[PDB]
Amino acid sequence: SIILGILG
Repeated sequence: SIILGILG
């Protein structure tokens, strides 16, 4: 995830 910075 681009928003989270983790898990893609």
